[PDB]
Amino acid sequence: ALVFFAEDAAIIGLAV
Amino acid sequence: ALVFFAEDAAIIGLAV
Amino acid sequence: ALVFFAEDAAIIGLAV
Amino acid sequence: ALVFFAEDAAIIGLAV
Amino acid sequence: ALVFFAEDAAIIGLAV
Amino acid sequence: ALVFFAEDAAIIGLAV
Amino acid sequence: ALVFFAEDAAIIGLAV
Amino acid sequence: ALVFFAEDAAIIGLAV
Amino acid sequence: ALVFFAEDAAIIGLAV
Amino acid sequence: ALVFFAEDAAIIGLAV
Amino acid sequence: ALVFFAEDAAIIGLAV
Amino acid sequence: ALVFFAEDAAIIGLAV
Repeated sequence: ALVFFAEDAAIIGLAV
Repeated sequence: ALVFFAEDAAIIGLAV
Repeated sequence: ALVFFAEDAAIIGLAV
Repeated sequence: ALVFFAEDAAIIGLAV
Repeated sequence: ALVFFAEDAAIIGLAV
Repeated sequence: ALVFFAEDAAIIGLAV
Repeated sequence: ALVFFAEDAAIIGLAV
Repeated sequence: ALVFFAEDAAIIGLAV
Repeated sequence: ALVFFAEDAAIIGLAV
Repeated sequence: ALVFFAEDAAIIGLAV
Repeated sequence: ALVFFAEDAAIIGLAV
Repeated sequence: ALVFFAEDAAIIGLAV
């Protein structure tokens, strides 16, 4: 899987 | 904008 | 306290 | 949006 | 000085 | 190129 | 609280 | 799961 | 060894 | 190559 | 020792 | 200047 970040502001890590 | 982290514990990134 | 990350995927920091 | 890095070497963050 | 990030998107570190 | 992480768990950086 | 870094050089995290 | 790093030196992320 | 952070606030890395 | 950061303040990653 | 990253692409931490 | 980390274990950032 790839890992990086996502912003909604809050920013979290995301694993896909 | 500035970016850094916020703690509530959970810690997230924050963009202001 | 220790600080590191937790995955549920979303990944956040955690402080214990 | 997704956040990660870009290399040109200089490396910066990028938000898409 | 404080250190954190700045977004213009490109994201860099900033020292103030 | 883009830079981010890959998980196999071991997690490394990856440059594409 | 906010979290980011402080430089004196040594650089540490700081929680405010 | 928890995420943090492991050193053998090479240092990688580890997910447990 | 494991690597992660410790908070006393100042935050440093720690290797165990 | 080695990777780390460079400060000019703006801070970027650098790959050598 | 110094700590930073090394790229071969895979990127890992390195301690010297 | 270059920025990276130093380990003594405690790990801090260092700016040279």
